[PDB]
Amino acid sequence: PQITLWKRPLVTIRIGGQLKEALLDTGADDTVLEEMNLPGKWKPKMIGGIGGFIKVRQYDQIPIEICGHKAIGTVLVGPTPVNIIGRNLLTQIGCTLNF
Amino acid sequence: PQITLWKRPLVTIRIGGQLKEALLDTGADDTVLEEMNLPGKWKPKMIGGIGGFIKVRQYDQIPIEICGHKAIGTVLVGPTPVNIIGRNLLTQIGCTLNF
Ligand SMILES: CCC(CC)CN(C[C@@H](O)[C@H](Cc1ccccc1)NC(=O)O[C@H]1CO[C@H]2OCC[C@H]21)S(=O)(=O)c1ccc(N)cc1
Repeated sequence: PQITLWKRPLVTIRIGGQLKEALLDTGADDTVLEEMNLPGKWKPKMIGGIGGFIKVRQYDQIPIEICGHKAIGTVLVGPTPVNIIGRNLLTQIGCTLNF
Repeated sequence: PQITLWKRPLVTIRIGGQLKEALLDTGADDTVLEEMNLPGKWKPKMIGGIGGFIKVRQYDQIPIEICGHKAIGTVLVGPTPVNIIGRNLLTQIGCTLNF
């Protein structure tokens, strides 16, 4: 599909039994999801943006479905105000910028 | 162009005769540039990112050429970690997401 940018590029994602709305975010290196108690091993990380840093948990090889497209990879989890699909998964679903 | 996302979508912009590198950021509502001088009136504003809120200077109707495409719109100047082109100007240059 083609998503214009007149509004925030929010799409439906699924991670296990949770459907969520998330931004398709070319400015994010890695996917960051709102706090959720995912199973499995993780490592602490701090990620930085406007306003400073937040602490997140890095989970690897997590399957996520994004608008019906399958992805699997690193998912950061922490107190972000918005769910963010970053470049690590945008490439897996075939997403490009075009102008 | 078509821009894939295996690397950061950094592009050269021209603003006030100056060449800068900026990140095409679909998860940003607004265009935010690192500290720089711009002419004319500005308004104090605050904006929030992943790590909290910052103070910025809001300049309206500023021309920026983004990868050869002309925009004229609002530019916020302040302590962003990197220069970002947000949706306010991505829409003007006809940028969409495609997958
Ligand atoms: C270092 C480059 C940017 C910050 C500049 C990185 N951000 C993604 C960005 O798209 C963010 C994503 C974002 C969206 C909404 C809330 C927080 C973050 N947007 C953002 O800060 O936009 C601000 C400018 O316009 C405004 O509209 C949205 C917030 C304002 S981020 O959220 O801080 C971020 C950093 C690291 C990872 N892995 C994932 C995300």
